[PDB]
Amino acid sequence: AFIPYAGAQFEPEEMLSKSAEYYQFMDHRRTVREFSNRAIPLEVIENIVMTASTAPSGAHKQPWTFVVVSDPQIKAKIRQAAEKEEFESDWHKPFLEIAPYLIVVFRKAYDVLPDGTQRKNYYVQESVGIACGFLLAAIHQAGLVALTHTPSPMNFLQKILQRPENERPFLLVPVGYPAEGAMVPDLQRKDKAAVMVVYH
Amino acid sequence: AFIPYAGAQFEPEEMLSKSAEYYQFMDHRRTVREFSNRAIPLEVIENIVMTASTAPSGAHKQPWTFVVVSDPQIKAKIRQAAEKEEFESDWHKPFLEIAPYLIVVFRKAYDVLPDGTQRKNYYVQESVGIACGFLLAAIHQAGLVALTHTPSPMNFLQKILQRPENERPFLLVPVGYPAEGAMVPDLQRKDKAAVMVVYH
Ligand SMILES: Cc1cc2nc3c(=O)[nH]c(=O)nc-3n(C[C@H](O)[C@H](O)[C@H](O)COP(=O)(O)O)c2cc1C
Ligand SMILES: Cc1cc2nc3c(=O)[nH]c(=O)nc-3n(C[C@H](O)[C@H](O)[C@H](O)COP(=O)(O)O)c2cc1C
Ligand SMILES: Oc1ccccc1I
Ligand SMILES: Oc1ccccc1I
Repeated sequence: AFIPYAGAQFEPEEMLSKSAEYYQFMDHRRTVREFSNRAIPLEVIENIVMTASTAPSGAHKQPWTFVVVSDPQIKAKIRQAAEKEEFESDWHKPFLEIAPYLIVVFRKAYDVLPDGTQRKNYYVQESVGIACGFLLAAIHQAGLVALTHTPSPMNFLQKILQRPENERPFLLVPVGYPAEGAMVPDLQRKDKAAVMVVYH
Repeated sequence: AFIPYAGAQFEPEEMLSKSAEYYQFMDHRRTVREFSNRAIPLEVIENIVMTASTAPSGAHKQPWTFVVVSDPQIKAKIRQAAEKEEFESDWHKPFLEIAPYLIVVFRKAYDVLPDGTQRKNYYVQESVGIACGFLLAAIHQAGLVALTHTPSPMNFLQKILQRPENERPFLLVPVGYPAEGAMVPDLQRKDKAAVMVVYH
């Protein structure tokens, strides 16, 4: 069954101002590595996660699980293992505990029917990446900051968060208010000519 | 060098209302497959693409190229090849020509220094996926619709858009106004319990 698209549309003059304003808003987003431990309602994080989940996906499978962690002992154990692994191979990661939430994104390679059998999901890495994009935009929209982080150590995260075999950690995202006078590196984003090619 | 983070922050009551409102906005987004050929200023698409490019990336490499195509003969040739390939293995794809723009996202596996040598990029599939997420959010923000589409035929796209070896097509995104009375399938997104797990 099909239903008519319910979408607001605008004149070109309004799309110009909205697209320009949104670009400027998003350009202020920076990865932050120093957090305040100021409390945030769980309802804010739920809104953000379910926004990420509105992302398109291959064959509408939504092949993702978002694990939200605010429990301080699980955060401490994840920090310990993260630090240990990065040492062996800065490796100081207090943000894994100071941030009030960790969002751990898992990808689902297949689904398991209630009858044991498996069904492949489609374009999973792309789909889940897109959803992480929506996650980060929603975080920014809410007035929070985040640290996009490698999902490591991968096996430890899978075990302590008790996720099944059809899933694997994809990204790790501390979220919170920034620390007062948090600093970021003075980076410059690529200009239009270095990222964009236009045919006519 | 480092510089202080310049970010607006809000009280919990305001983050609640903003995160809730943004969720509702984003939940209206739907993949649309029937476009109007109403004209859109190139400046809108540029704003959208450069918004996508504000995405975080592994080691700040921004390992992506956005190819914007409005040229009707290139669009016709891409349509022809897309349709041909999907036939052999609906396969009617008029959107590839009716949409005023196609954005073709390429991922960069490595960079090529001006001196011939190569340097690996890091977490490319994740980084580019995130950027595609920002792309789609910016499209929605502007009041447009899009069709997130497999990058196929992969080789044809690489050739007709003349991209170098360190790059590969990642996603194909028609963008425009929706057709009047465009229809979407009557799908339901997963509920919180099917996508989200909370520890304390
Ligand atoms: C897939 C991915 C993985 C990342 N992993 C880490 C990480 O492990 N540690 C870290 O400090 N930053 C990590 N980052 C953040 C980048 O270093 C950061 O995005 C980049 O320096 C650009 O800064 P910006 O996001 O403020 O523009 C990651 C980013 C992405 C997209
Ligand atoms: C990685 C990816 C690839 C997709 N490829 C196609 C495609 O090739 N053809 C198509 O008609 N839709 C494609 N889609 C769109 C999905 O079918 C659509 O997102 C899904 O049915 C959910 O609909 P919604 O985005 O309106 O929520 C793709 C989506 C993603 C994320
Ligand atoms: O999501 C999709 C819809 C139609 C054909 C392929 C995919 I993946
Ligand atoms: O982007 C990064 C920053 C620090 C360490 C690894 C990555 I990938």
